[PDB]
Amino acid sequence: LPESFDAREQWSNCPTIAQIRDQGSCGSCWAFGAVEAMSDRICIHTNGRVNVEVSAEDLLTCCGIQCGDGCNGGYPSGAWNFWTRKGLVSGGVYNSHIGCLPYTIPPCEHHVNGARPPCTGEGDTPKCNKMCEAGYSTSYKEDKHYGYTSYSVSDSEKEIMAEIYKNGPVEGAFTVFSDFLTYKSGVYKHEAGDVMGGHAIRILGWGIENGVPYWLVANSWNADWGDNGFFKILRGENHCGIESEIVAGIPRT
Amino acid sequence: LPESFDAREQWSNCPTIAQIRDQGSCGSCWAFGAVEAMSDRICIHTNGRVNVEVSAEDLLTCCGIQCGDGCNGGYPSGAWNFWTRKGLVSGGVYNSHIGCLPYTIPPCEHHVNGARPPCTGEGDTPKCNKMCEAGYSTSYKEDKHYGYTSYSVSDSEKEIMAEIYKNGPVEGAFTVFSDFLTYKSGVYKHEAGDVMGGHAIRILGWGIENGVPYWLVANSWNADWGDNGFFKILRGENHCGIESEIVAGIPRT
Repeated sequence: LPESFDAREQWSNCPTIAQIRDQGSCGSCWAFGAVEAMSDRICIHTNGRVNVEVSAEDLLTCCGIQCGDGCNGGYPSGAWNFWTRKGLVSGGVYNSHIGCLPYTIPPCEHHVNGARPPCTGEGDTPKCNKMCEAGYSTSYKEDKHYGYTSYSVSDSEKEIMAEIYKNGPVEGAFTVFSDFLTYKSGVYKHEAGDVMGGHAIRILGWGIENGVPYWLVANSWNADWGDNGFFKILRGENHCGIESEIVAGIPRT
Repeated sequence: LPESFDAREQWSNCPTIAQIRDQGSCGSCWAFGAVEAMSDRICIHTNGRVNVEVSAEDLLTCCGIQCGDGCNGGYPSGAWNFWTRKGLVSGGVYNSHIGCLPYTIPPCEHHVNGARPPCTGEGDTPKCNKMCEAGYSTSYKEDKHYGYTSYSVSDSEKEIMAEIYKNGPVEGAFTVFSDFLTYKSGVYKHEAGDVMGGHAIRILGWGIENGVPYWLVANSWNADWGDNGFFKILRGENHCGIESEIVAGIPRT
């Protein structure tokens, strides 16, 4: 395995890999890390042939109890199961009008200052509506993309790197302390700060910074939070549980 | 797989299986659900020839960063990793004077009106003394029991059932709402209450009670909580994430 590896470069023909979304005022990181990683892997596994943005909106709103409580939180491995059974329709970002169900919850500022309204944290979960927006070419049922398999990856550094390196970014989760909120650059090691619970992400690579090993991670807090929306978190120490809750899956291709 | 299965009935020569512990005023769920299931599995693996209580004190104090943060919470899969790498010693309950390092934190009342002192928030992780209790036959080192492998079990009802049936109890985890705390009997389905966090537990069976499928689970809040320290929780719909974070492991021979 390589000492450093970036999925964005390994499959540069696959643009979802490089994309930072914004979940909005809805705690649906669980839904975002999955559909981000599923998009990436539908592109990787058809070798470029198929490139969709999988709908964050379909997952979030139509999964139900097996996934969690929507905007209030949920479970990654419930998401990848849903994909495998009921599939996910396409849906681009808010107001993109791309795909069946683009996301209906607007961008907002996530522990940063900018032009977008502050995020407000409390946000209703949209009802499940099994219908593509007006204009879309196909019907909801037709637009479903399916998972062939889902699985957890064991807490093994070398096993996590081999899975990404072979098959694409993963969804993971980690415990979020308050000192993470203000990450700008470099490798995140939790030091000060209290605990704000566990949070799901997409892991898309690894590398070495000043000797400190790290994981290259996409947050779903828009591109103005952190390092253009990405963060590096310390690798090899189960640091804040980052090597504990890896889930992934192979598309029905 | 049978309609129902109890690890206690199946490996009745192994008494740790039926045993309930008390973690005291220390959020070390992660440690208990581990060392309970390893105890069972050492006993099951050896056909009962080896019957020890794996020390919750050793794992809690000596694991370090990879397991999380001691009495403030931690990660199950780091526990089982450490077990395969460093091993874990014998240690009975508080004042048991059984084994190398019994537990040094005393029993207390977890959300129930009994006679032990109420439990005193969370505590402070002890230091790691790599020395057994004065009076113990063997050295710390000579007292280590090693895991051969540790691994995550995927979010699959049938998979999780087959693992328990073939290898014995597993550690799991789930989100806790306020309405859990006053469980007495029957099958717990979350209907109301505030979140409190995900907490680690040991799963040791399943069955059906009045139409509803469940998991037989052991809490580490002593025997005056719940149904003799035990509870049942809805099975088959990833309820409070119960099927999402399953870890386990094989004892070294």
